Amino acid sequence: GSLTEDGLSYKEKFVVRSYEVGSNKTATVETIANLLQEVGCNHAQSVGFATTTTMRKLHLIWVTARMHIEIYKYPAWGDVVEIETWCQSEGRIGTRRDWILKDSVTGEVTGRATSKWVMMNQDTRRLQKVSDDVRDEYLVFCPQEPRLAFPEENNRSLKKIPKLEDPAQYSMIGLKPRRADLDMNQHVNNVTYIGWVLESIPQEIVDTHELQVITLDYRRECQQDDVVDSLTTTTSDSQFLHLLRLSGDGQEINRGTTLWRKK
Amino acid sequence: GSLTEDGLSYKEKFVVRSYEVGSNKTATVETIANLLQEVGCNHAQSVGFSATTTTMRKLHLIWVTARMHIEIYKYPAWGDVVEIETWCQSEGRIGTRRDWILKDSVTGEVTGRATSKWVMMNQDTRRLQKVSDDVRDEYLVFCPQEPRLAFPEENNRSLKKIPKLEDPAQYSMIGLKPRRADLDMNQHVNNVTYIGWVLESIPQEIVDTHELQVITLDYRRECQQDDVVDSLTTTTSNDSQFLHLLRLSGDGQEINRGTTLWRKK
Ligand SMILES: O=C(Nc1ccccc1)Nc1cccnc1
Ligand SMILES: O=C(Nc1ccccc1)Nc1cccnc1
Repeated sequence: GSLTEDGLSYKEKFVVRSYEVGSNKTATVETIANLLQEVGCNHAQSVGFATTTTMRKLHLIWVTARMHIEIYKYPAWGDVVEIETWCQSEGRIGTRRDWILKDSVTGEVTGRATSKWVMMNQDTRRLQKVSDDVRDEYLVFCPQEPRLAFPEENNRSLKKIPKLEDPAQYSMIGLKPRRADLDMNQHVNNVTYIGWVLESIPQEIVDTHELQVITLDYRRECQQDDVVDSLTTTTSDSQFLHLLRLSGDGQEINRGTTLWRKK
Repeated sequence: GSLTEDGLSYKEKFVVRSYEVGSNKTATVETIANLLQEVGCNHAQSVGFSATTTTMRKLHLIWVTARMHIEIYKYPAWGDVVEIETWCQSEGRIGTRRDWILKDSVTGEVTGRATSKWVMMNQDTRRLQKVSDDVRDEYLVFCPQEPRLAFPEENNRSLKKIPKLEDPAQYSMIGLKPRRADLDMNQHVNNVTYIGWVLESIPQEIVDTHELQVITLDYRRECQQDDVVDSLTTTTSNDSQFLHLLRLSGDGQEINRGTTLWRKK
């Protein structure tokens, strides 16, 4: 990987692996999400970072509040996928990380993603506004003019998500993370939540349709010893409403929507 | 990746990813196992497989793992480049063996090694069988003729019998189920997922104070995507050794058995 000529974005090529593909011999949305997370970490490494000289002195961390991914063509096993990522301040609210996925051979855009990040004290777990020091050190690595992966005014990534009303049409109960689901800080990987949302989608849908759009809100983090229940109801192409909650008290951890197109 | 000058082995370099590392900022044994499986697939692709031969496809025969043995000396850190070399070898009518050598791309030193035993099986009836002459000749043109062993030692750890864990287990992890990310392109549970399930019942205090050095895993039965697994562990022993057992949550049907050797950090 490498930063572009202007230093305001980062590019990396990936060869799709045999264990990264699904039943259609193409990469899964979780493999795609892992790659967006990989190019995001390599972009932060190349510019001297989530950890900053001001966030580290205050014990502040960036936490995902929302993820939106739109895939037009999933790369096949052995294909090369080029990803371009960049950051942007959004005033005091937080930061946004956007991605463009391209087919390395044709140059065609095959996907796009956007994510919203909020500040939080790592010890207290309390949300915060972005102060003037972290904002100043971020604007040196970000384009000053707005650069949006989803430019459309009032697009799908900015739409509110309702709460699934019981009873759910479909469900997957007793979902638990294992060590491969944790990251280097022993926290559940944000990609694992995507897979848990999708566990309650019927296999008949997965076999006849392809995932086109997914929007995921992150409300609470699941601890390594927590148990999750994934719920799904058809709202309609096929559209679904999703809800992740703790198996016991019913505490909400995530909510989302998925759009699927017939193969 | 590319086949070596002689065409009897395959080499591929891998940059270790941020999501592939554990609490020690180094690659997990499951990430390592996924990479051995990746270079194994790219070796089969480069020599003309789809990893079945023409005779195997005509008879509905597939290769199934019977045993996996991995020994790691140094786990590659996040961002490091790891070079892996793999090769196959016939073992008469018993089956085939795939061996690997892991090296640090910068220094050239060997940081790990692995060996695996594969048996022939009819994909439809699930019945195991001996390797026929025609199959043996088809892959011998891609294998070294002189023996080349990743674990050369006459009495080595990869050829030792594994006993069955006697109840009650010292530690346990119950209700382990595969999700879609645990299945492969044929909708079968990925053989690496079994390694993670074995390790789920190892205490977290062992994982935090020790490092996994050796793991031997026998594969007895395949877990279906709708099956539920129970992982069991008992300490058999500075180093720590464990006995492992994977079985179906209900009837107790055995799917895997193994051993792990851990050394103090
Ligand atoms: O992109 C990230 N997470 C993610 C991506 C896709 C889906 C779910 C989660 N993480 C990240 C970390 C450090 C810097 N930039 C990004
Ligand atoms: O070696 C393989 N699997 C594996 C590796 C390490 C641990 C567990 C499983 N797969 C494979 C498939 C086709 C050709 N060569 C190798």
